[PDB]
Amino acid sequence: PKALIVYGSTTGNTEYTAETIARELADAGYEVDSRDAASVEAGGLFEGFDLVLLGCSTWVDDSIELQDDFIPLFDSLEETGAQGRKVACFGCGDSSYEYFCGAVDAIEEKLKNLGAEIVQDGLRIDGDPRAARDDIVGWAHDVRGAI
Ligand SMILES: Cc1cc2nc3c(=O)[nH]c(=O)nc-3n(C[C@H](O)[C@H](O)[C@H](O)COP(=O)(O)O)c2cc1C
Repeated sequence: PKALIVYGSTTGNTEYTAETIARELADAGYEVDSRDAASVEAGGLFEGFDLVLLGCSTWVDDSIELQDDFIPLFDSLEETGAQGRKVACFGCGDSSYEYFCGAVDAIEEKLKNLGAEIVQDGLRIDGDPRAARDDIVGWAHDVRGAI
């Protein structure tokens, strides 16, 4: 199976998380393409992929709390080929904030409105993901199991 991982990361946490999930899928036999949201184009981005994993960090804001590189993709999610696509989301944040990993909720709800199939509840990491390595790996393992 071919998996697409797209992440938006400012300080590297969600990017480390994306790389960790990418290895777990690769060791399990998937063909994985991992991309920074700052370099992709929304149009047909999901075409040909069996599984798509989207991730991003949350930044307190009055209009949109998604990490900046991910906003253009998020605003054009309806052109990516999300209907009937198997997808799962993940993101890093901090539980000291009211909207803890609120970007994950935002992305899940819009993929659900576009007809995607959410295969697992989202991975929400509090603090340094290097300390949650077990949780990332375990989540990646359960996502493969739902495909
Ligand atoms: C100024 C600022 C605002 C933040 N706002 C939130 C927030 O609204 N919700 C949340 O869960 N985390 C928030 N965080 C925590 C960051 O999302 C967290 O540091 C995350 O690991 C950053 O991930 P990244 O390196 O992949 O961009 C905020 C951090 C900073 C510095």
